[PDB]
Amino acid sequence: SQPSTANGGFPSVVVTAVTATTSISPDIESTWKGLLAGESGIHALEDEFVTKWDLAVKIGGHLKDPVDSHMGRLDMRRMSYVQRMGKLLGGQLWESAGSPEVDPDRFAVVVGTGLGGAERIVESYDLMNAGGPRKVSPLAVQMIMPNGAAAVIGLQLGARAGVMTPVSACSSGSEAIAHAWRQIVMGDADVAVCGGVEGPIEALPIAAFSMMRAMSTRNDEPERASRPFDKDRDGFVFGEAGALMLIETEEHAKARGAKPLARLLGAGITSDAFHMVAPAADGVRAGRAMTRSLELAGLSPADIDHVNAHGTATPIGDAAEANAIRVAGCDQAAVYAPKSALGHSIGAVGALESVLTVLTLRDGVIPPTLNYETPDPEIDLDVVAGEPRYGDYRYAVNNSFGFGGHNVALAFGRY
Amino acid sequence: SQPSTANGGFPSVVVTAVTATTSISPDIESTWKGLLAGESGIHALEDEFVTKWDLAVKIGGHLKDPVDSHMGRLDMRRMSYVQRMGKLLGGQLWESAGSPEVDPDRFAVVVGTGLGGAERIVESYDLMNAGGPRKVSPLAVQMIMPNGAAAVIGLQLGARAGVMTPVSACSSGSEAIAHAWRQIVMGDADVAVCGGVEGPIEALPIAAFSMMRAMSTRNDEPERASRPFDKDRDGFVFGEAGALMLIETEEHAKARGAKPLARLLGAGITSDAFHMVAPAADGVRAGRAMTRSLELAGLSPADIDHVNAHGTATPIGDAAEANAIRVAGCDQAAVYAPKSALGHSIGAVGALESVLTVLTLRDGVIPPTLNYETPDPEIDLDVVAGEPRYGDYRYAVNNSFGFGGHNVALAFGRY
Ligand SMILES: C=C/C(C)=C\[C@@]1(C)SC(=O)C(C(C)=O)=C1O
Ligand SMILES: C=C/C(C)=C\[C@@]1(C)SC(=O)C(C(C)=O)=C1O
Ligand SMILES: [K+]
Ligand SMILES: [K+]
Repeated sequence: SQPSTANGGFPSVVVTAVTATTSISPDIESTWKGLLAGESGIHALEDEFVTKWDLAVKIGGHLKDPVDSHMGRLDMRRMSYVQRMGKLLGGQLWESAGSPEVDPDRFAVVVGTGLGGAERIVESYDLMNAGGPRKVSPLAVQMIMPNGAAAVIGLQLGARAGVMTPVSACSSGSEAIAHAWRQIVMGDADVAVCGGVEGPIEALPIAAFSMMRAMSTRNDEPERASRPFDKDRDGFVFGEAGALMLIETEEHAKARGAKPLARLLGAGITSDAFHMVAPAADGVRAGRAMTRSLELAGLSPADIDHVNAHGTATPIGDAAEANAIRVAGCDQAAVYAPKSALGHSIGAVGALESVLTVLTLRDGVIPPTLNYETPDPEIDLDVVAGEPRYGDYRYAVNNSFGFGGHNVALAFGRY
Repeated sequence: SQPSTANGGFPSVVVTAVTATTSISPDIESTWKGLLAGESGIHALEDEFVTKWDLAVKIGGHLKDPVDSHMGRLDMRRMSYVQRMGKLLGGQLWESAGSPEVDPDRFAVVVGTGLGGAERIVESYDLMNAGGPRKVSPLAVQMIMPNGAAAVIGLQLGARAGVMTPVSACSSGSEAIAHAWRQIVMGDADVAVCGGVEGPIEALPIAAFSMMRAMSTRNDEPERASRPFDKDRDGFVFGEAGALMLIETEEHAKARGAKPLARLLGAGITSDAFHMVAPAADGVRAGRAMTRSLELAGLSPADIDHVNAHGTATPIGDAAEANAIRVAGCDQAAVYAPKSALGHSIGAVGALESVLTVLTLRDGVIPPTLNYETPDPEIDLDVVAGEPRYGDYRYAVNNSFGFGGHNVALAFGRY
């Protein structure tokens, strides 16, 4: 028999703590209460660099509580922003998990980003123009690196069973959590800290994605811009975030008296080999990843109650995902596109949305997909809209796809 | 029983093709013949930016055959350098594997880098200063990304079972190959293309590593600078490279009539949680990764004949590795530090050195570690030096460690 979670071939893995900072709240429990009240993180961009560059996009959500508010001049000298966000979230996640003393040699860290410390390279380059190679920080390598954040958290928490950084543009945060899962079921660790961090809303990425025609420009009503699955959607809206979760074996969780929030049952990674930035319209490979996660969970499509959609709000993006969900045999599920309230955060967002899936399972509730007012004839999904939807959600799949054609599906269970 | 390669718990995985470009040759078979004749890739740096910045480091090895010699104005417009190197090596690796038609849905790509397309971000930033957000390429995202190269190869070769990019500074190229291995033994793929690419010798990384005191400055004799394990070593020397290998199940290899070069038996990833850039002196976690690879191979330390050392040539770097190899129970093995001839290449080097391990097993030979003239009292390793050493090499472990304290060991068998 092929090994699976449900058949006992893989060990039971549970999520036992979660932390996130978003454009609604620095607290995750508060982000959840806000979503269920239909708040939006997205507003008009105040940043003077909008009128400076005369940008087509004039909306997005900054974190409600800026990372650097929790950062002194020391932290500022040795870390990139994404490292700074890493330290913050690590610190908080441990604190919430009752600050346990684990075995360092059974402890992994997996954290993705879209980009890592890119601000720091202009910085090191400008310093060297001004005053030479000696004006460049010894420190620079380890701010500079894309494994920077994972390194910082691993060091800070004392993780000795591997510190990994997968990168896959928009799905990095889910991929991280998949690999942490792989790392645990393969015997390599008993506990893992996983997720994604990502930097703030800057001019350049706005310009780059704008030029793709990927970005909403409904500037007249910022909260109404992000319309995943809606007939009238016009692209994605940026929304700052970072999210980590603590996953451990059920044995281990039971052993230290920690009530699980949910179970992580399986994970599927596949790729499109279609196009450098656009998803395969047929949605076959993305659907395949949904299947893989079920194969490994030990589940059939009939068990999936809820799908936390990637839902970026682009015309082709959502059409593709819709096809994928059919292909996976999952269109009879209640769908949520959190990106309609929280926007899109590249490396972090997959992780944040995995946190949301877990909360959905714990609380038996799906927040409304905001701005869902006209069903797309071509989509035909059961998209949760209007108010929150309470329901008997036993199993859920979190989708995460990213430019390059990268597909990550995480299958989760109610505990 | 815990699953292992040797006990049949994991499927037999073989390396069936290899390709690399290095500072000795664009051909790998030629790099191998050159090493065994004790050639060095390292020379005086001709690049005018040395006298410009008055750099302490005036040596390193550029590729013998510049990637962009194989690149036209199209390729130059849509890809970062690391993507360009990716396309080249992918193209060649397939060609050598007899250009087989595989099942796209059983086919993965795992390729690490240290940095990815960093040149491109100054480029996009400078273009936007000159002429606005509209002067920024739609294309920019997918040059910019650190998954850029893996994406390009996956697309070019048609890999539909995942395209992954691990980053862990200096060990990315080995980590990639570990995960490709994990991807295959876990049922997710039957064949995988894996390795690492990395950009050329630039001013900034020279400055950053110089400021660490990590870099040799034996400028008077460029070929004699890189002295891994030698009493007189003074740091690492840069040496450009990129390397991929094709790994598949033995079943699959047999099925298409492809003679294997070697077997990939297992892989161990662990982390130091010691320091942001320096390795743990005790070498316990690095040694642990060596052990993990043997646990999964189904081997004992007594089976390891050859260790392809990370051997960067830094005082603390090598001392640490020496401790790790004792800890793993492997100090009775013949050791090779290819970095003494080929230098260090951050994201690529782990992959190149894994290619070298495979060739060592196929050809029953270890090239001489160059510049090994005075054994360090504190090291006590059997370092191959002087001429090549022919021997009965049944199993070998390739070590790869990187800043952040990342440890990757790959265990390989003779076929
Ligand atoms: C396989 C999926 C690919 C290549 C792209 C997606 C759907 S993911 C994403 O985040 C996004 C946008 C527009 O941001 C996409 O258009
Ligand atoms: C766990 C290993 C760490 C943190 C560092 C090493 C030994 S790896 C490497 O490539 C290197 C140098 C100086 O380049 C190191 O000093
Ligand atoms: K999602
Ligand atoms: K090595």
